[PDB]
Amino acid sequence: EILKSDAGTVDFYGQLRTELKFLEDKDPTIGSGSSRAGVDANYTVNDSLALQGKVEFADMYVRNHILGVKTNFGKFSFGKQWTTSDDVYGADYSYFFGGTGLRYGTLSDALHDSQVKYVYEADSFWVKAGYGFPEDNAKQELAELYVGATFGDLAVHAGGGQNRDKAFKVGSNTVGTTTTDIKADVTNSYFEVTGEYTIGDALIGVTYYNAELDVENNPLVIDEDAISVAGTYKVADKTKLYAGYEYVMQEANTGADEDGTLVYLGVEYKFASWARVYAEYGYGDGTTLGYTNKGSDAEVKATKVDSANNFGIGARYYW
Repeated sequence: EILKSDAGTVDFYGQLRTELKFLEDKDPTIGSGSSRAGVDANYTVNDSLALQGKVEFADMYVRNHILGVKTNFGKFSFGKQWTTSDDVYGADYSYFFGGTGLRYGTLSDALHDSQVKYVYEADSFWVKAGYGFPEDNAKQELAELYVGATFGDLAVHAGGGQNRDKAFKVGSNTVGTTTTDIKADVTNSYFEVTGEYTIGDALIGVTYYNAELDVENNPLVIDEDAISVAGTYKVADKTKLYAGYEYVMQEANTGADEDGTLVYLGVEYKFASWARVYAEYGYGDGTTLGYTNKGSDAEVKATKVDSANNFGIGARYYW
């Protein structure tokens, strides 16, 4: 982390991972993928009024590009960032496969680029919010607002946001010999409520998430209604169990009724505060319109699947 300081520290940090996923009916895959490293700064001036320059890397691309102003009340950060709703997330405690209950990232990779984010804290009660300038307009229209609080053991948060790409690629279709693509103007209209109950060794999360997508010049409705339950039991001091049950159902305005279930189950040994393994088993079934697993950053395309088993092992090295 820290390097030179006086009124402002200069973080340098990162996480070497190595992840082995074993999705159904494919080869085992490996990789340092999701590994990252970056450098953050800080510098106070008057009162409570300071900055931070966080910049991340991960084939060295750029996951964050923050140029942020701590203020006399809140904080305002401008640059490439995770969506606010990805920071807030919900009840996925999984390292590999969960996150299907959470319907903000149906379009936007959880990762808009010309974004600006307002965080204000005080108390337990926090208020986070985010806006995206669609510079070009090919970039999505994005706006998010989120509240939260905590009352002893119960840590509650609600919020939502809307998300619209002008030309969201879906996929192809072939007219025998003429491959047209399917690229439409579509809008993710999401709202969520979550609770997290912390009781000694235990944790229990439930997250309610509603979403809706629809196209400009088109008669079309899809009502994502979602739920997640999950929790962590701390079975040793170093070890930790986790599992979770996610369920989303999708009502078409044109009759069609589909859904899909995910059960994860796994474990996380924490050797030290820079080492940890984690082994995970996802069972699934049914449709998703695509999601993002925050933990592994494993950003999954819209898809329909069978009763299938998937395993995940991987370790990390922090600095």
